[PDB]
Amino acid sequence: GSSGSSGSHDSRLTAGVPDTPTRLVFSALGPTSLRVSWQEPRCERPLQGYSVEYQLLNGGELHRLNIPNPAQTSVVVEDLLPNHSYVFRVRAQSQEGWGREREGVITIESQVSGPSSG
Repeated sequence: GSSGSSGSHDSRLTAGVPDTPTRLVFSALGPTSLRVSWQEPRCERPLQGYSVEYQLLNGGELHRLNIPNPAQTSVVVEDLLPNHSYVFRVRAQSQEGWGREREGVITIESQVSGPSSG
């Protein structure tokens, strides 16, 4: 219909940003090793990379991991503490900016051989 509007100049706002990614996948290669994998979220613009921030659930040191590859949807986290929870918050970045991030905490469990058939 008719044209013409009035108001702030909010149009270039971050819209092509990557939507919150899906749950994460932990491998736990070991007591001091792990592997977080996410799912390429929706984004009108091509992603430039990813960010995997992890830190003691309770509250300790926060380590930010940058991904120079927008295709690599998986990273191996090592140098962790045994029997300690870590909040792994994965985030995505696109030509626009940083979108949402998925929360995923893991509990290092050593000396566990699953169930026992009998």
